[PDB]
Amino acid sequence: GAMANPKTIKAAAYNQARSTLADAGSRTAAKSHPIHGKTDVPVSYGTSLLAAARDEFRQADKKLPAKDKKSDMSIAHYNAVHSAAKTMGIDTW
Repeated sequence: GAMANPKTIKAAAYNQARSTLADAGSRTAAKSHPIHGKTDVPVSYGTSLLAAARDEFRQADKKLPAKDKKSDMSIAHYNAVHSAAKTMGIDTW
């Protein structure tokens, strides 16, 4: 379903979400840290990491045209940000 986020998100999704981005680099995550020894965090927490990379990737493919990018990011970057969202179970960040 769309237009709705999960009440919470497994910590594993956070570390796994940021990890995937690490392949290309983390702008916000670089200053922030993952989640450990925690039962579970709210979607609001995961969305921060998802949106952080989403906007960041947008700058990476800034040299490329809008047609050569999905929405506002390179198809290559979109796969990274999307891969994390899948683990976080969010679709409205």
